Amino acid sequence: TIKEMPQPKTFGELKNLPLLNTDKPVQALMKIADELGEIFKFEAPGRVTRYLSSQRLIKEACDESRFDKNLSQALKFVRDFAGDGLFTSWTHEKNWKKAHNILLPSFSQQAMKGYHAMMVDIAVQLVQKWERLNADEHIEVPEDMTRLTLDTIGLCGFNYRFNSFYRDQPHPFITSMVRALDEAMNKLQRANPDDPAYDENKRQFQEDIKVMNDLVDKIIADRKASGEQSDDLLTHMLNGKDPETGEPLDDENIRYQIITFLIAGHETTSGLLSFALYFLVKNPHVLQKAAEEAARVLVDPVPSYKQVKQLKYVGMVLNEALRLWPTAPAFSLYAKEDTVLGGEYPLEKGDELMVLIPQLHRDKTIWGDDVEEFRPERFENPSAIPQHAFKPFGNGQRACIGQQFALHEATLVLGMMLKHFDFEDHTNYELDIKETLTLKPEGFVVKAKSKKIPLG
Ligand SMILES: CC(C)C1=CC2=CC[C@@H]3[C@](C)(CCC[C@@]3(C)C(=O)N[C@@H](Cc3c[nH]c4ccccc34)C(=O)O)[C@H]2CC1
Repeated sequence: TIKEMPQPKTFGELKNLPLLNTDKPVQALMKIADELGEIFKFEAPGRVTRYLSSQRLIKEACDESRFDKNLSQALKFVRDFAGDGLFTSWTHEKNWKKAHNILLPSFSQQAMKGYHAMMVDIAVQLVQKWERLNADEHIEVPEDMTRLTLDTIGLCGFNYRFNSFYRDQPHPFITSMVRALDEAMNKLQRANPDDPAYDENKRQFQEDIKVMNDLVDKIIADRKASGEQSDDLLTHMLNGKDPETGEPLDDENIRYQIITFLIAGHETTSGLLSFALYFLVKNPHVLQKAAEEAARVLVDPVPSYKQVKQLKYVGMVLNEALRLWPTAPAFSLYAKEDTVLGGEYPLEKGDELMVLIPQLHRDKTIWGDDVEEFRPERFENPSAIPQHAFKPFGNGQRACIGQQFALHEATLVLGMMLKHFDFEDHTNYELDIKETLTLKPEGFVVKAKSKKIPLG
């Protein structure tokens, strides 16, 4: 039967729009999903979307013959500085497929062998920072994980050192990037954006864009000027030719790719490490098991690529953190033709869906009753997981190109953290999830006690 879709509470002419007038929209949408179930309609003046939460329906939304990636309003606002890089381009734009074909070999599991040593450089700085803490100082976890992740993508991506472990104030590029991202997010719940009240925002936006463009174009120019070949994405993009068109990326697009990778390598990836460490300190038996793996595998002063691959349980820890709090929590699709979703909901060509990943990852039909428990063991036998049940990296040809990079970095860093330190949840931290572009455990702090194992 053709079933009428649930809808959350309305506000007259504003429809559902005020429900997202909140600093925690994803968590609000999760509560609505708990009340309304696997799908609900969300209307606002001039737009309708449908939010999906069940594996049953998301497995169909993940059919690329029926649905393609949509640019959400969030992605549209980011496109003002991320342009037609991979993240903010439509599948049908020529620059999408070109960049996809050129960049895929730079992001493969195999290509991680090449980035491994630069990743180690940044992880060693993190370990050394923590070794150098005085007794009863503490660690600001998201803050340090972001220093690591941002620096790792800068170094591996374009041989640039943000030197984040040398600073309290972020590098000028970062300042502008974070403020552009914040601005892009603010625009989502901003009525009358054309109001002259927001004159100053617009001017600040344009300054931040200029900062970002100037530094990246200059890095681009300098590399071409020097002609040096490096272990980095910038080299692969200057050299690469798309097999299909035979064309290279132009300098403007390369800039957008760089800005894109820096956005991703910032709080999106550091979020994974932060949530992983949160769950470990709140689950001491899991921490112990992971620590025993790190001690057994990481037998050398500095981890090898092969050793990181051996950290199976650490990999499961990361997957279980991705299950509960995926740091890129939603993505958008549109129907390529008229179609019926789940045998019950007719859609017209162009109709949009949002996949609410955290809610997908709580589907009791897939995971069982214990959905709120942190149990990395759920990931021991990945073949048993039904199709499209676990989607922290999105879907299909438009899935995260950075997934292997993010997981290698995370596994290496968490491995080393677990080898070098015992951790204390010294404040009995109460989880508070701050929502920006991404999700993070705000104010999460720990004490680390060195196990006194050398890096030399
Ligand atoms: C850039 C990438 C990393 C992101 C992707 C996102 C996708 C869905 C977003 C997001 C989680 C931010 C919170 C709003 C939400 C859930 C959304 O549904 N937004 C819809 C619905 C919506 C909210 N406000 C709007 C204003 C106009 C039009 C649509 C909307 C949208 O963006 O389209 C957001 C985080 C940032």
